[PDB]
Amino acid sequence: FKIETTPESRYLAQIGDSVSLTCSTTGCESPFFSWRTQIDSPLNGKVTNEGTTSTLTMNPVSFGNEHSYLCTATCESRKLEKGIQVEIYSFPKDPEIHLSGPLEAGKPITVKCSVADVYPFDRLEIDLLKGDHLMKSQEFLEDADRKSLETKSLEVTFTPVIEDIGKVLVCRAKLHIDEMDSVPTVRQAVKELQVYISP
Repeated sequence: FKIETTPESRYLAQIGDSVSLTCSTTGCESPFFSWRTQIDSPLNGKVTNEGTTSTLTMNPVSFGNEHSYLCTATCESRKLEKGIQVEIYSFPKDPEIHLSGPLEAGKPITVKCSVADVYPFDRLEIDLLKGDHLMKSQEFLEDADRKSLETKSLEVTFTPVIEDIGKVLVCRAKLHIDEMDSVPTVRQAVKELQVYISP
């Protein structure tokens, strides 16, 4: 009688997505499965028991799924248990680059880069680069008062020059959560620079 879960011990789950946790056994003819969180609150998920497996589906993942979920498998009078820690975040869209007007050599241009629906925002770092050089970087260490999706942004004003033609402006958003590589730390927007001369 052995208990097995997928994932092994942790799932980085994105708010709004449809995610499933599975608990299984080998060596048991008719196991019964039971799920609970460490604080015995609702699961905010649907449990389906079939054969030698139990699936806990969270659809959609919400803030109510940030728990250590525990599966208990009962085989006759024996019980084995294994826990899966569910960690949540939101990073659904690439950054958006807003420009105050066309780039004109010698005239100021204001660039605004925003990333929508982020969580946890206190872990976001926004980089603005021109070519391969960083113009401005913004962190948001101001600790979150609660749990919600937030839109954050970085703004910079610079004066374009003729040699900026062909350079690419890149707005890079990095979310610092322990990585479960399949879920990226980075998202970026690129815009090739067309510079206009003024007659």
